[PDB]
Amino acid sequence: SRIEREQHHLIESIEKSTQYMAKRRIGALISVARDTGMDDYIETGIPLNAKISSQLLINIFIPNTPLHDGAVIIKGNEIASAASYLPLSDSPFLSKELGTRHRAALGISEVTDSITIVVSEETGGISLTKGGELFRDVSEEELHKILLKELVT
Ligand code: NA
Ligand code: NA
Repeated sequence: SRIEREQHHLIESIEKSTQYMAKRRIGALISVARDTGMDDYIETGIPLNAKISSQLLINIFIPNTPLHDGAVIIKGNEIASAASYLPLSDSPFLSKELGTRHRAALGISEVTDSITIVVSEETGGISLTKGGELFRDVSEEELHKILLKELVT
C-alpha cells in the first residue's frame, strides 16, 4: 500500500543519508514528527515542503551552506523545513562529550513523541532520541531495527 511504501522510503532515505554523512563526519539532525504536532518548530526553519530523498537530506546538511544550520523536520511524507530550531534539554545526565545536536535531539524528545536522528560531526557516530532517552552510537542493524519499529505503523 501507499503509506507502507512511503514509510519504508523514509527509513531508507534516513539510513542512506546518515551513512553518507557519518563516513564524512558531517553533523546532522533529523527529527521525524509522529502524533505530537511540531508545527511550532517547523515555523523556525526555512520551508522546503519537499519530497523525501537521501540526496536532498545530504545536500541540506553540507557545512557552511544556507540550509545546514539546524534541524531538518519531517512531517508526514515531506521534508517540512531545514535549519529549524529544536529545544535544548536541561538534562545534566546527557554526557558532556556530546554536542548541541544531541542536546537538541534530547530536548525535542522530552516534549514530543518524535523520533530524532543525530550524526555527530566529531565522531561520525549516529544516535537517536525518543521520549527523553538517548540511544548513543547505534550500529546500522540497530538503526534499521529501531526505525522499522518506530516509523512503520
Ligand atoms: Na551522563
Ligand atoms: Na540509552
